[PDB]
Amino acid sequence: MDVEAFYKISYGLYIVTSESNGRKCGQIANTVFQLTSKPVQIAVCLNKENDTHNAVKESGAFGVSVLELETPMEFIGRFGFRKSSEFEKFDGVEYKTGKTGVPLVTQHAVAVIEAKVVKECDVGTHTLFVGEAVDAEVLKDAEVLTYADYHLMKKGKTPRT
Amino acid sequence: MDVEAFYKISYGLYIVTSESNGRKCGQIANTVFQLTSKPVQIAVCLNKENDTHNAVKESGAFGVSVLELETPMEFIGRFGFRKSSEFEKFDGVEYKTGKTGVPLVTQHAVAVIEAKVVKECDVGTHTLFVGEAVDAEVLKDAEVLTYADYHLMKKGKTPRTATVYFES
Ligand SMILES: Cc1cc2nc3c(=O)[nH]c(=O)nc-3n(C[C@H](O)[C@H](O)[C@H](O)COP(=O)(O)O)c2cc1C
Repeated sequence: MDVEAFYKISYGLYIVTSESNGRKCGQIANTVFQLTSKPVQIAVCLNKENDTHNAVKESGAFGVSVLELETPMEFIGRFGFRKSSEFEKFDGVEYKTGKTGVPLVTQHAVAVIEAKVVKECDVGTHTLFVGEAVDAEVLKDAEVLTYADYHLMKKGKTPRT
Repeated sequence: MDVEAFYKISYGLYIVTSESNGRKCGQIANTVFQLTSKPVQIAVCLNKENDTHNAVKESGAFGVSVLELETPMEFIGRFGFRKSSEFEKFDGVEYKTGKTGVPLVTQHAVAVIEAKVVKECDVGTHTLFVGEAVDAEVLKDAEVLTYADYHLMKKGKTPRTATVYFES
């Protein structure tokens, strides 16, 4: 089995957020997808070790920010390479509070979606959360950042507009 | 709630295959994603009304072909008919059969993955099947076809490659 074959699967890049006990949590995720349209349900697959996973488990709600093509690498690192309980990820970033109570990061977001958890599917090291969308808004006309794009960024390339 | 926000979510384009009662099945899908790495698990979300959904439900296995950027629209069309025979779908298509029994379509595929179902997540109109990967191979050096690409091309527009440029 060649692990490189899995590298061929396509994804977007997002910030997944939640709040529990007054503590805001957010993390980068590429595993975010719509599952159904009746009603609209979105899935996010979060590692059980993550602070954001536990906030979603406790609060039953999550937000999703779809990152723009020009999102800086330091902004992705702010959310994707440290824990929410150990570094104040939201201090210094623009965001608002959704109807569900989750923080919705608007900085560098082409769109934001908030959902309430209607099902949890335990897949071992991660929990796949199924959320029914409660609100969604398009914020910018910008191109979205794909996971493949981010990998070109890792290799040093930079988007040009 | 603006529906356009959901169109900002990114997907690939794939053929999901299975076999039931000695009959090969396959459908185009955009909702295929890796869930975990230890062990490697892949999820595919299929509509309950599709024959492939029922084949996966009965057999407990599925295959995924990751389509290349230049896949002919006619080829994608073969696997998108809610009504067609097993012959109409696979006649003249290059494929092989894995140990799990599913047909792995290699034609126009950058890679193929074979998985055994280890969990089913019922989400109403669809079922999300969680499969443990049992084999996987890269078949071509080609670029992959994304769902957004397919949409632009289908209409007639120019693929993303026309506006997004990466310089060092
Ligand atoms: C490009 C990228 C993609 C990631 N994708 C996922 C993902 O889909 N699911 C996940 O649980 N973690 C993913 N991570 C890891 C989390 O962002 C990371 O572990 C983060 O530190 C968790 O923060 P938290 O503990 O505050 O929730 C990704 C990280 C990066 C940089």
